[PDB]
Amino acid sequence: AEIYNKDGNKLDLYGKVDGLHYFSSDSKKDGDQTYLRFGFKGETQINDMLTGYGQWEYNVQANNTETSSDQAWTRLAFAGIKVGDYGSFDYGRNYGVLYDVEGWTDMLPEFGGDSYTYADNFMAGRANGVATYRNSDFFGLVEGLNFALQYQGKNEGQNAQDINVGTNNRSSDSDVRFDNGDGFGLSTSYDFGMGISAAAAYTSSDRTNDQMTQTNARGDKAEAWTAGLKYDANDIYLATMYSETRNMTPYGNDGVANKTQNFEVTAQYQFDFGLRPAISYLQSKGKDLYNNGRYADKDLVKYMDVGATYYFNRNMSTYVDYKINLLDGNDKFYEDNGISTDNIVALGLVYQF
Amino acid sequence: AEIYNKDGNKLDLYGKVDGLHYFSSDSKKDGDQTYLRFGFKGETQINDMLTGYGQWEYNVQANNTETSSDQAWTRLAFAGIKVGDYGSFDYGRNYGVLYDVEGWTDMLPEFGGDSYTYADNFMAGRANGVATYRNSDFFGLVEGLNFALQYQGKNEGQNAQDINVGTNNRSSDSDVRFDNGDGFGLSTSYDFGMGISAAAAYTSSDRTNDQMTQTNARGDKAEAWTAGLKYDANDIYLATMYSETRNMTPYGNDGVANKTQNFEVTAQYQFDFGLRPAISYLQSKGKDLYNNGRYADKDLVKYMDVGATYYFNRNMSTYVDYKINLLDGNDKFYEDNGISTDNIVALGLVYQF
Amino acid sequence: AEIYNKDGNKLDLYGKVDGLHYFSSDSKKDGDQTYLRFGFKGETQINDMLTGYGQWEYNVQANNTETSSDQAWTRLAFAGIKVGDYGSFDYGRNYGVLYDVEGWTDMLPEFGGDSYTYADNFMAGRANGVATYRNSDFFGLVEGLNFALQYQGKNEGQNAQDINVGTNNRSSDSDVRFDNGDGFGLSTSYDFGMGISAAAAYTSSDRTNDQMTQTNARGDKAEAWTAGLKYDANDIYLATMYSETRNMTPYGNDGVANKTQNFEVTAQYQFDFGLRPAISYLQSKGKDLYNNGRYADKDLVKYMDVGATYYFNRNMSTYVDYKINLLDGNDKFYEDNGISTDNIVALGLVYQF
Repeated sequence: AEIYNKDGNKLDLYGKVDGLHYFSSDSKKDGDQTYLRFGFKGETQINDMLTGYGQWEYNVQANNTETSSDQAWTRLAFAGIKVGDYGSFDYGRNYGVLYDVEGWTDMLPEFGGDSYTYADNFMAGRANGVATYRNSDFFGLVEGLNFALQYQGKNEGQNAQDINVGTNNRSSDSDVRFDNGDGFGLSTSYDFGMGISAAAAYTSSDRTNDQMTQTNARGDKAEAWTAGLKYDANDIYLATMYSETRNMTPYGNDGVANKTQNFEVTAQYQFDFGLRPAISYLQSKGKDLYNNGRYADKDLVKYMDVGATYYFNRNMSTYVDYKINLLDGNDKFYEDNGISTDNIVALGLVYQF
Repeated sequence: AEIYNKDGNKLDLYGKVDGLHYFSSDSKKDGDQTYLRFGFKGETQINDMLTGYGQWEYNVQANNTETSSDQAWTRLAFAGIKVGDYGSFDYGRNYGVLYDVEGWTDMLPEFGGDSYTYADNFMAGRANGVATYRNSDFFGLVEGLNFALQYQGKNEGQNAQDINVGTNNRSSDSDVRFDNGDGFGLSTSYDFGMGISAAAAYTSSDRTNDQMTQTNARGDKAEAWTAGLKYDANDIYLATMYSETRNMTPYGNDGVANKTQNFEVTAQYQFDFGLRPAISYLQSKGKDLYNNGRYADKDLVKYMDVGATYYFNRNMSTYVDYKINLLDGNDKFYEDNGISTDNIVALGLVYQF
Repeated sequence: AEIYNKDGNKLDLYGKVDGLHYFSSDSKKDGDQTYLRFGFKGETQINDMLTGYGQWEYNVQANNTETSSDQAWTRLAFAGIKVGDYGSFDYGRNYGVLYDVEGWTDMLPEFGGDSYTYADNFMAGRANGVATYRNSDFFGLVEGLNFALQYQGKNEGQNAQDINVGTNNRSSDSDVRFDNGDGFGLSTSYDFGMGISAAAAYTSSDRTNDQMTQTNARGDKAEAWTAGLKYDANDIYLATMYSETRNMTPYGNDGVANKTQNFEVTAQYQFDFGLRPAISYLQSKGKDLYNNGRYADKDLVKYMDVGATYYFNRNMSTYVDYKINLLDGNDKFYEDNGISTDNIVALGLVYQF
């Protein structure tokens, strides 16, 4: 929504209101889930080949009481500059380069995008303090090939004992799993012109001393790689992705997997009158999980999804999503770690601007 | 304040800033009370008989320090469809239908509207997970008759060690009084054309397992009913309302009343040059309150209010409100529950958009 | 950024997104420091000599995880009237008159403004519940002489013991150091026309009963005064200020200074091509610090800064700020009171609107 355009500067507001209800036997997911997003995007024309921009995206939950706490948080906040064809650079809270692939399959009515991607988890998704350089023609060598170089500085929690550990942006009571040391990321994507497109991403970062000592994943670095393909043409949206992670992905209340194998696939069709059904599959196979002095292999995430979204227009929509969780509810591992096994049904009515 | 109207979407930002001070010997309310509201109203034209809309209202306190917590919370957040004459349906955090009457007498400069209305109190006021269907002229057959059908799903907090209690949207350390089970609400109003209007509304809801056991109110449902009349014409506003509530409305630090009888009346005139006096009286008589193993009938809220508002224009106003509290300060009952005994004088200067 | 101007009502949205990083050996400062500001400025024309205005400024941190608490708070929120040329009166959360001087030297790239200025510290900076009368001609006596009269109501924390102590707007565990009683403020400024301007301010405030009893600053009133001069012409910006405070300025984890001597200077040049280096010095000499049952004189704040801001245009800028800290590193006073001694280097890229 363009609301300002004077003196070579543009400011657009954007957000949504999601009237959302969950039907699920898991009493931690069942119930009202109404939330909203508010934010702005502005961009200023410095000169004919230079532009500056900043972006804010805020999440505000509306399903708890006005006395409830911590119902609002920021998803994105970054500033950046784009030098025409030479590329762009941004810094702040932005998406991890790994998400350059995961976005292709993070396109379900309500659920999805969570086989291995978590917020504040190295560069798996949205991260604090990422410097991201991107370019749309790979240094002019290949038109249509996107490239990304990304670097994320340390976000380490302090210790009440010695005051020389950590960074400002992690409280002492931080969950150690969502901390990280410094790290870089690489990603690139291509559209072949036939509606078939490919992308891949690679990141590698150090893990904080406290992660090496207090988590049940052993090792000094967190690494990830992903590739994906999508077919987006003739009213069809097909997107699949495979990924692997080492000493990075969390699971349960207090677990890190030394290794994961992850797969997602989403198959969708777009009817001309507004209905968009979608069939999807998501899996995360944990590996070498250190439980009680011994290793074991368990599915951390595994569910099939069927659902549809109906678009009245670009500004209003409603949808249903059915998450059929295939994790074994009779495997005590899940309850023990607090990983839910139950199903969810989502009902959503969404205004956008 | 309409800021967007392009390609079939309309978006208005709205809110106010209230520079507000309270003068009172009750030390938990005396002092600065400055707050502001920010939010939006969005409406999109799907086609000639269909409209989508979304609404956000934010409450942001600005009367405490930049270090304080929980100074901001969401008042309203819903998405909806209006199908011409067939009516409207929306879901999310919206007003309860009991407020179809209470809004008539909650028309004071600053105070008011608090005989039986509490936020997050089933559908007494604003509630989570309420679906509200409204029809504004009975399908175009009868002018001036609005009716509303409303449904509110269960809002209950967990149990510390039982995984069978609660909702996603209520934590265990929530006050159980502002919890609720499923329930429906009905409301209707009619304006006979002479500036007098009559309305009544009725709600009945289940009470949660925790509500029946941890509070001082017994019963398996929480229900309330109310009727009111308003005369709104020729710079005169008289509105009174009567209500009854059973096993729902809270009082004091940790109390819910088995029965309340509540009445409010407001007499206001609007002068041509901008002065709007307000004569109002508000009372809620509690019944069968369980204090220490014995029943009691005591006044929960009882005061007379006088005040005036001066409107500079549609965007600026200032006011003084005098709440003269009629509850007996020497009755040890009140301080025991933390129920106010003191008078309040409010002076506020309000910028609006 | 003007987004509304209809029927004598204007609404401007304003704020910035700062991609900010600090490099510092202090683990309470090192890391990502990315934040954003959001707010509006509204003005309506009541009539030919009357204007209403409201303003909100919000700070939102985006440097901690979506799980973090208290990443957002209000810096400013006030409503007011301007009687044309006769001056202005506004109330709410606004700046203390002392900052009418401090703002001149609080103009460094990143750092600065912290010799003695802290938020919610009587009228040193932003405060709750300030009523401010302003005049652009000193009651008609002297054209060009700005005058300010300001009154701040009691901001006193409640007591769990006596429930008639304190104000509504100070929470259970509130720090009494940032509390305050009643107090008045006076301020004035003049532009001599050759680029030299002078300003001075004086405030005196009562302190709360608990402030006299629970803090290491002895006395029953908190007082401060400041004067400063600036040269702002010929691409040179020179500003200095000297200030003194009594029983008001805080320091460290649990400290109040019985007296402070404060000096700031910032020297800046603005090149025509957009670079603006700035060299500055800031000191606050603490005096009569009752730290361990004994009085002491310590530098509370003392550092030099060198840095530059580069302005792409009115909407985008990037900068570097190098703060060289002069405090005595081998002094147990600092660690014992928790005042950091280390340097910080900041790198920032800023979008503004």
